[PDB]
Parts: sequence; structure tokens; C-alpha cells
Amino acid sequence: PDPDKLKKAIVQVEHDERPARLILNRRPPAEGYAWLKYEDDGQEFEANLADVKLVALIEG
Amino acid sequence: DPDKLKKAIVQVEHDERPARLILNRRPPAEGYAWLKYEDDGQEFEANLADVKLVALIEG
Repeated sequence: PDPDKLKKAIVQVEHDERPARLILNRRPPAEGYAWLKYEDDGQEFEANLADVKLVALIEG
Repeated sequence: DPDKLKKAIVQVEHDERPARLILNRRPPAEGYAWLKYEDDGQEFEANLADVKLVALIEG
């Protein structure tokens, strides 16, 4: 019942100049990496977080 | 399922200090989010353009 609260989130980012999101429920094999998905074509990949730009946090 | 995280923590940096996203709080607008500094626990509103992503760990 809290309209301020997000039960689930989607973290949108940019990688290789294209829009993507974090896969929050996949375990990165090592610190400073994460799995991501491109929003334009759905491909999943791993990236060094140093190379990912944060864009938006929205309600999932 | 050891490959899955049930919950996540998104660790970042802001003003050269370690923080995390507060994933359960509706940000004031698109491109923004609530963060919390890990040093002293202060919660604040920030533009994500000024946040650096550092790690995704199990919450």
C-alpha cells in the first residue's frame, strides 16, 4: 500500500552506446562485473561495471 | 539456485564516496534515485549521471 515503495526495480544503463538493463537476479562471478541485457535486441552479456553508465531506476 | 540472487545490492560511488542505490524507493524523477552512503548511512537524492556503478552483490 506504500505508493513510494518499489516492490521490484529495473535499473537501466548504457553500454556500448546502447540502452540496457542490469540483470539483478544473476550472480556475477566476480566483483565489479554483472550480467546485463540490451533493451533493443534482448541479448544478455557480461560487462565490467566500469564500462557501464547508470541511466534510470524504474518500477519493475 | 546458486546462480540466482534473490535480492541484490547495487554498489556505487558518488562524490568519491561508496554508496548504494535504494532500490525500493521511488525516485523523484527519471534519471534520479535515492542512494545511501556506506560510510555514514546518510540517504540522499541524486542524479544518476553523477553516480558511478561499482558492483552488484547478493542482498
